[PDB]
Amino acid sequence: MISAGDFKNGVTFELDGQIFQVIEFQHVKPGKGAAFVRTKLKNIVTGATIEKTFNPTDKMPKAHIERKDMQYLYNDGDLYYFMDTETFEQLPLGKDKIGDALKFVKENEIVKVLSHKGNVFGIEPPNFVELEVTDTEPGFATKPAIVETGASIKVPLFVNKGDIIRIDTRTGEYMERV
Amino acid sequence: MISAGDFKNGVTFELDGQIFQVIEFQHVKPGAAFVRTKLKNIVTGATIEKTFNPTDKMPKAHIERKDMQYLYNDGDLYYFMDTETFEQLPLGKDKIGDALKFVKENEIVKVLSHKGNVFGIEPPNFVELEVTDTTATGATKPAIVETGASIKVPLFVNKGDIIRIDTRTGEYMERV
Repeated sequence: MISAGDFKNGVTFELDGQIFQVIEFQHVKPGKGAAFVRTKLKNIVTGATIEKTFNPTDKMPKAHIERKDMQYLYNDGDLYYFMDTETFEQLPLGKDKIGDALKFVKENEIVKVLSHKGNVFGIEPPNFVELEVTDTEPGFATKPAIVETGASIKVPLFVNKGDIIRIDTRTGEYMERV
Repeated sequence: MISAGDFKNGVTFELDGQIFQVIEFQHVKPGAAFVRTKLKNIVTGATIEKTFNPTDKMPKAHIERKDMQYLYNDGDLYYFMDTETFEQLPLGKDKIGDALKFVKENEIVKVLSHKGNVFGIEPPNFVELEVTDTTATGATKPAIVETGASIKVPLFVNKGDIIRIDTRTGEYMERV
């Protein structure tokens, strides 16, 4: 069971004999009257996109998803390549299924590839990663930095080039050094 | 020094007063072993084929990178300045590409050269630019910054706000 008030981009649930994925949403708390969660959903089975509005307290059943560990290889433009670690078959996935999920994930890291009825719709990276800062203005309040994957991130002023930092892949945020 | 037998894609070396990047290669053993290459001339942009003895050694390339101030664009030329000597350098659009997309006048960039020929510009990784011009389920709106570049911003961002931008991705990071 999951509430509309606890939605995150990418979560999946059962509705109208259907499995949907949250593409985007606004949780609105108006000054007068009731709160509501206004959503854009992807039908996982048919691939259709719909808009729906929920009461934040509405609960729905979490979908039954298969999560397979696969080796993330590399990204070349709009496609991301993964390898099955038992059959060694490779699988390309398009940007639409990836989003920003691999921004902070190094080449060759194990990620979970999510499927419903053999139908692959997205991925789940590790919750946390540790990456080296490869460029930032030296310092001793935040500043921008580049990390080893090439991605940018805000860090405290005392994190400098050469330092290893822990990052939350869900938010894209700095946690701490080391 | 790099040995031709160790060439792989993306290696860069000096040869005949040029700098080359390896874009294709084959190592061959028949008589005499050879390496077939396709090389991109980093300065001129020409792509050539060359064959080497795997024993051949060449200097690894190092591009010269010089901080200069970007001044202004007068039609087809872009003027840059040495911040210590005040000497200026006019460059054509051919050399600039999209490098100045997020670079406002008087900002410092890196000018890339080899043995005197300038072939490119690198902007800073991050810039601060003013917003000059600016939904049911999403949380961004289109905006234009002072350089003319388009960028998606949060709904609270207004004309006149200064925003931090990743120049590689063209993405908004935060206000200020």
